[PDB]
Order: sequence, then C-alpha cells, then structure tokens
Amino acid sequence: GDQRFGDLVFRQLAPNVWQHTSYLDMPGFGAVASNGLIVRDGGRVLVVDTAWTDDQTAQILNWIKQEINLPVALAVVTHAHQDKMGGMDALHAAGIATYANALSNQLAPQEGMVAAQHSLTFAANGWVEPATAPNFGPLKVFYPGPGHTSDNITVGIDGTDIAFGGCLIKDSKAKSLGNLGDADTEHYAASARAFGAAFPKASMIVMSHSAPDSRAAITHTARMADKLRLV
Ligand SMILES: [Zn+2]
Ligand SMILES: [Zn+2]
Repeated sequence: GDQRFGDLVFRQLAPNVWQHTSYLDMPGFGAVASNGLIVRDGGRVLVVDTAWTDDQTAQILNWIKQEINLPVALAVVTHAHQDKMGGMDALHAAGIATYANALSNQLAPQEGMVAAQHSLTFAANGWVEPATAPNFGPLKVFYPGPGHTSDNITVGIDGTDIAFGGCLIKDSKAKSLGNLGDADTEHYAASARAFGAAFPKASMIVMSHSAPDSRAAITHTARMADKLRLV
C-alpha cells in the first residue's frame, strides 16, 4: 500500500486518513524515516506533524493539492524536534494555522525550531483544553506525560480506529526506545500507558519511526521503558 511521490512516501490508512513519511537527508546520517498523518475532515484537510525540512513539507502540501484538492485548515505538531517541526516555515508560507503544546513552543527556539502560531494547553487529566484547540474536528489531542520528550503529545482520530503516538510509541518488535537524548526515563512507561488508556478502543497505532502496529506496540514500549528505569 505504500506510494512514492517525489522523495516522500504516502500510505492510506482509512478512507480519510493517510500516513506521510519523509527521510532525513544530511551528509553524515542514514536515511531516517519519520511518519505523520493527513486527515480529510469533510471539506478540509488537517495535518499532524511536518516533515524534516521545509522543502519536504511543501511536497506534502503538493501531494494534498493533487490527490485531495481541499484546503489545509490547520496542522498540529507533536513535539519540538526536527522530524515533527522542521517544516513549520512551509506551513506558514502556505497560510496554514499551526498548533503545538505551549511547552513545545517554549522549547522551540532552544531546539532550532520555528514556534507554532498557537499554543495548546492541557487539563490535569491530560486532555487538551478545548478553547485552545478550536475547530479540530475529529482530532482528539492528549498529553500523556513526559516520555520521549517533556512536551510530546498524541492524537486520536474520531470515527476511525487510529491513534497516533508520535515518537513516544515504538513498534512491538523495536529493539530500543530510539532517540532518548531528551527523554524522561522515570515517567516514560506511565506516559506510554496513559496514551493507551486515553484511546482504549484504537486498534491501529501509528507512530513516527515504525510502521502502523497493533496495541502490542503500546505494551512493548511501556515494558522497554520500565526496563530502562530499573537498570
Ligand atoms: Zn523526537
Ligand atoms: Zn522522532
């Protein structure tokens, strides 16, 4: 089901959801994949996560114009690292409203990222404060606690079986938790568990650095994180 468009790959996940994949192209690194989502919400399109670069993000927008041909109403980015927020300038040049956790926007200058235009804030139970996420349609945004980074957020797609863990969740056969440089090793397992409990009916778990998996991705990630905490 994958389809290559320029240097990107797109895979349809549901009648109105696609995963976008872009690859890092930097002179001393391998071709590291990062996945985000495209959601068609009736007469508009919603994007979760940029690509690694502005030019890759413009190619996502070009695929949307060709294959869907509806305006992109907003994008949500899941934490302040290059794979999720590296293409913010391309979204703003296209007139697309951008949203991120306040804490992602605070961290963005230190991380080399351009901040989103709007800041999301969260209740004590992890759910997004609705007034900060107006007109998000089927996107249900949840902050599960610190894990892969202090700011990482997750997104369920109402009307589908899909929930997106971003860089917090790894697939059920992952050998490690990946990029831990910014990670909260004490709370990571409970944050992975909180993601699972926030979207308890989701059967397709989408994540940044693995292909879509079953809910076993969630329990495997929480186990890896508990091992690491115990070491
Ligand atoms: Zn990251
Ligand atoms: Zn990542």
